[PDB]
Amino acid sequence: RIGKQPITVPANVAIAMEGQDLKVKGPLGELSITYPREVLVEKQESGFLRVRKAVETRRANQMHGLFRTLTDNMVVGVSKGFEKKLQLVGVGYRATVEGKDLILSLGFSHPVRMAIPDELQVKVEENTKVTVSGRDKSVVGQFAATIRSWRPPEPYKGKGVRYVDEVVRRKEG
RNA sequence: CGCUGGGUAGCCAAGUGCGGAGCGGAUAACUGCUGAAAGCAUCUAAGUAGUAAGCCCACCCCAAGAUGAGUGCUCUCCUA
Repeated sequence: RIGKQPITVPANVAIAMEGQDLKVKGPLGELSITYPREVLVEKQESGFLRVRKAVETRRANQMHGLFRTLTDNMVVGVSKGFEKKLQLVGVGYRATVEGKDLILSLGFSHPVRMAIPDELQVKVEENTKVTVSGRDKSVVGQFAATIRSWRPPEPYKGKGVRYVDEVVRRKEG
């Protein structure tokens, strides 16, 4: 299952294990997550962490696999980083950068002046598609959903803000 | 007011001014972000984001008999 899998820690990724807390030190940030009340972690003198249950119960079997893949997202998050590939479908849906902010002409009256945070490096390499880059997957997903929460792709319109190779329902009439 | 014609100050509107503000807080329906119990998944079981004329606060007034009777400033207790 999920919970029995060694944490693949790559090179130049320092593991810091503290009292009820994980402090990872990757080259692209230091993510910090408090341990659950029923999960105690063990290490075998290398780049392989193993979270372990502390009590025979159901909730430790919830946060065992949950906390397992969350620490996987910690180590892979601070080592390589996660990127989302949004795409503005259609004509006039242009997206560009204002230094600290990001502006989205989406067919409204005024283009949306949505502020990117400091932890995410976004890039517009072509005027439609926007690569939201970041360390942690949850912030990339929340801000990518926040940009997505203005114009979802309508089926008859066939034209909105969708991310790459995700199947979208379309209709003929 | 004998019946009429006008009218100051009052009162009144039909007249004249003003109000109904909030990237303030938490939510209901819903859309989600990572995401496990069934190595696939799923808005949730951990955490968390947008958001209702609805709830609360802010808004105007009364208001410590709020007996839980508040707080602050100031005055006065003399003669045998």
